[PDB]
Amino acid sequence: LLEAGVHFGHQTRRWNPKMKRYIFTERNGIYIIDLQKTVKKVEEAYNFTKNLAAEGGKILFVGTKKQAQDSVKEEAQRSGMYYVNQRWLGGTLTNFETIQKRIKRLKDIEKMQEN
RNA sequence: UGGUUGUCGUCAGCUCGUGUCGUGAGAUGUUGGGUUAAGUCCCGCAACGAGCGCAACCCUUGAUCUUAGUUGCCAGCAUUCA
Repeated sequence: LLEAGVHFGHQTRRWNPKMKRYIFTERNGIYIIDLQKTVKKVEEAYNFTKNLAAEGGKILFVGTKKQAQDSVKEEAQRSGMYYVNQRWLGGTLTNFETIQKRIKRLKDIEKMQEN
């Protein structure tokens, strides 16, 4: 079922054998995904992500491509969660506390320029 | 041995935290592009920072404003060997 989408999906010769369970093959040389194996997977993603945003860890939305910038930004500012619109800084999660320091610095200085 | 100095060298380096990579020694930052007197600064980056250095503040000289005119100065006021 094509619900709304446009994705046949991507790549030429550089492709991964671990997606043999998901794709088809066009005579173009660019691969077309079996969308019947797409609708059910986004359905389970939909359900489990409803459960996760029902429990209360917020959600990270991270997109670090020129296509991904305005999309992930506007979508997370629509949903209220935590986005990445530019580079993904090395160690936001495993190095979490020194990023909390630098974001508190940003909070101090953006309060400082008006208060 | 303390303390105090030379020298590399006023060279621009030397490190650390947390993270990640590596079996480990180590790596990373600190590399790359431009830039600088400068690891100076920017941009990209598995890194984000920080410290000692670099620079700046400090002293002098270069100029002008205010205060302050004696022992310093003599512009217009006359006398003076001055």
